[PDB]
Amino acid sequence: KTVHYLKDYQTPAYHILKTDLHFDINEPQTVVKSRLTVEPQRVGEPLVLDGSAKLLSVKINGAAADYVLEGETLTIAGVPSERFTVEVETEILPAENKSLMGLYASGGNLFTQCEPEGFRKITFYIDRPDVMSKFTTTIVADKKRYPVLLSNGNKIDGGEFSDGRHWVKWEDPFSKPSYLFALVAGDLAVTEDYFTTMSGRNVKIEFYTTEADKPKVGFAVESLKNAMKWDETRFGLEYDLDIFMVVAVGDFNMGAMENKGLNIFNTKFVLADSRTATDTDFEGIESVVGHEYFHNWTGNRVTCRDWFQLSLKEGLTVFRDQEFSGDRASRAVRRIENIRLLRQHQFPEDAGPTAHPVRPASYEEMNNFYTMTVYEKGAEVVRMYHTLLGEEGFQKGMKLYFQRHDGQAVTCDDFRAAMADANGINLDQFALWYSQAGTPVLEAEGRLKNNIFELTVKQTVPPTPDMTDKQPMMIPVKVGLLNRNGEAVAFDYQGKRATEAVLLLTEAEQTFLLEGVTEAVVPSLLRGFSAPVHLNYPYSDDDLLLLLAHDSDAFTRWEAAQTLYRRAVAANLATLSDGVELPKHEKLLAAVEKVISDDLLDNAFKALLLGVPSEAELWDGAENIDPLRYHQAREALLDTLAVHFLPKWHELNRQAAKQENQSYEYSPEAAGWRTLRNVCRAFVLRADPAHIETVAEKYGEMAQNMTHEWGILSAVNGNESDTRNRLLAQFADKFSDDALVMDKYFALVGSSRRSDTLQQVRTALQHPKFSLENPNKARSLIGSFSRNVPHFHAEDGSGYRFIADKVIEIDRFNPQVAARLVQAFNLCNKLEPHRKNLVKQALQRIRAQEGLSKDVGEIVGKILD
Ligand SMILES: NCc1cccc(C[C@H](CP(=O)(O)[C@@H](N)CCc2ccccc2)C(=O)O)c1
Ligand SMILES: NCc1cccc(C[C@H](CP(=O)(O)[C@@H](N)CCc2ccccc2)C(=O)O)c1
Ligand SMILES: [Zn+2]
Repeated sequence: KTVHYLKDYQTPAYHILKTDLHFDINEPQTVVKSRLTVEPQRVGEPLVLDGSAKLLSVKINGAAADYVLEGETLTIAGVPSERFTVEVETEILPAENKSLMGLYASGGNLFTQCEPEGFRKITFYIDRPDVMSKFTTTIVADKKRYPVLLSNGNKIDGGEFSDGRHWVKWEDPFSKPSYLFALVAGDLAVTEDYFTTMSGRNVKIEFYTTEADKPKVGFAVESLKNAMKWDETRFGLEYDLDIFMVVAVGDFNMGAMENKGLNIFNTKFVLADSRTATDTDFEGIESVVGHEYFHNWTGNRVTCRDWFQLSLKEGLTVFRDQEFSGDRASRAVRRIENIRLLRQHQFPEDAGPTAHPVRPASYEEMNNFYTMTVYEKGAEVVRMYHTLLGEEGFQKGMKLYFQRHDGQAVTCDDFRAAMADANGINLDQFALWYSQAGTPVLEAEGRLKNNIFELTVKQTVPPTPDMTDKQPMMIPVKVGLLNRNGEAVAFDYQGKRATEAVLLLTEAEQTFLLEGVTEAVVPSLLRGFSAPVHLNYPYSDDDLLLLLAHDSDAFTRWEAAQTLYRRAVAANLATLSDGVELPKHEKLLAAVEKVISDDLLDNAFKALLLGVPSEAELWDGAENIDPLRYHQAREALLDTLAVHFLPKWHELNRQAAKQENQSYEYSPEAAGWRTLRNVCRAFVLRADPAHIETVAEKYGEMAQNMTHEWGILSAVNGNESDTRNRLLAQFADKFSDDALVMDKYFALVGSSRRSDTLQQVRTALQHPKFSLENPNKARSLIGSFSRNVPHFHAEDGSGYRFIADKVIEIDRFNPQVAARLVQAFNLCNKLEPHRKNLVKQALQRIRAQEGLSKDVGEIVGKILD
């Protein structure tokens, strides 16, 4: 089996200077012709082209080449010593392409997806990101069937042919890697707008959607204009073409793609209106539209040397999107949401069998590395430069990065060196953030003696499958101090008297001396989640109530609440285990009452403070896990909270209905009241399931936007009443024509805690609006089921067998989706023996499939072997 290793990187033997492409689209076949201008770098080496499309011909300077094709590689030994041309002709059947990588059909239109290695599914090429070329693309198609013909860059020519056909030619003058190629052909509607760059140049903006979907694109257009302006104001970065196209597609393996000047978006990240999309959905559009635009500099103008460097573009662009969203509105709440995501989804990755560094040292299938570690831990790593350097220093690094590397394909090391060099500091130890996997664990203890608060901190990083030796890392720990009434206490550190400091841990163990401390203190630690680590410090439950009630930092208050909930769940696990009554949780209930009643808290922040960690967070670090015991303990906690405060959940609901004030459109202010209301709805229906019939009676009146419809449906989704099934059927009927709302229906089907979810899911497979071949549908139904703790982890193994069967089926046509799904089994080694045995059986059955993809094989191997 082939493994690719970062240590084996070598510059290409050949460059491609110019890439001329011609697409002749017919029914059913598209013929692609290329003309490649090739420049030897290591003269005399064989020319090796990657490719998997049907090959019709290959020429070297106009003459039939003497070549061999074996597997997905075409090799020509007989090549000239000077510049030469290669012409390839391939044939593609796009409607047969259910992988959604390469050239494929969707909705009767044609789209491409090339990142990372899809271009080689279109033609034979040197399909690696360090080969940058200047592309010109000609497209010829039936004008009635495909009136819209797009590719990267500037449209330089076009015309009509007398048999009903037409053509266009696009020139993209910026040399680029093949992964950023795109082509679209279709009958699509356009929404036009524009932005004027700070140098005074207009940029024509065009969003292409189905005709029916066009009324839902306006928020995405506004978001793009906001993102363009922000990259100018915050980073000094301007767009570089007079045209920026975005195309929505409903069959897409990921959220969006930054193809130069012609971004391609999953509909879920471009279409919204308040009737059909939730506030969270609007927030997502804003994030993703921003993300793809930000890639124009961080990814496109400066690209990746090789795919091991993916985080160079993705960590940095995620950081950029996070900062954009934060600057738009609600920064602290949005930062907590990001940290919560990281801990819920990336920490388990780093603790599991598929753990990898931010910059992996090897891979078998690169599509298995578009992960939370590369993206979200990647962004934390970027954010640490900002914490260490400040905004001004961070911008000095950015400035040198582009000065050095505009137009090049570079590495994570180059980014680090620009930050270091622009600021005149040594960041050599920081490199370990790219090369060492695993979540660092800090053990800290503190002591006020004399007038010094002495904080001792030790760090360790566990072995991961790829590496045992982990050396000490460069870890910024942001700190303050609270007195007995929870106000800030100043202290002295490196000459400055302040109420906050960043303590830079670089050794395995260090002591920090915060001097001049005149009162009894409790430290506030890792403020703003200043490094992506586990911190253990001995806090009493009273210390936690103090932090929650009084700390000035959002993260540390939220962390105090999270810790109180974790301790409460642990207490419930102990009683349920001893067969005794549940704990009183008197102190937790006191703290929650204070939160509910505090009217100075931001409402979205209140909502977060009332969220209990997920089962996966709760069983982090455990062995021999019975997931249903954790689910039982967590549900008992939520039930206690629901019942104990029932009258107050209704009261907060009413206050939020009043403060929303009939403002049903999306805005950040209205959205935070709604977020709060939806937390209250959930608790009300937990305590009083019969309230579902009152809900039903007044549904139409409550259903004023999709945030409310989703909030209600989410709250009743686990209810055993027949009404729950009736409300869901009514939802499916009401929104049957909106594929993105049908995704929500299937997600409710798959996520329900009712006892009958598995057979409802099986029925849903055959719903007329379900398609297994559509990634959004498959993720919503099957994906949700795979994350549905009581059902996926059912003792009988029915959940495991069902998910295994669907990995097997999906893998036949879309290995990417299948390899993401099969990660539901990642907990295997840590499960109690009965479930573990069943998980291993499911994974052996997957392995035993003939023709199993490399994608799924790589993952299964990591879990099993
Ligand atoms: N490393 C710099 C570089 C190298 C190679 C190609 C480019 C493309 C760019 C594109 P273009 O010829 O389409 C130019 N006329 C666009 C001007 C413009 C218009 C509107 C908004 C921003 C910029 C140009 O030469 O400015 C840049
Ligand atoms: N942090 C804001 C945010 C939230 C959710 C989704 C995204 C876009 C990113 C897509 P991307 O720009 O990184 C793209 N380079 C991924 C490449 C890819 C690979 C395979 C198939 C389709 C697309 C993704 O799908 O995770 C962004
Ligand atoms: Zn990206």
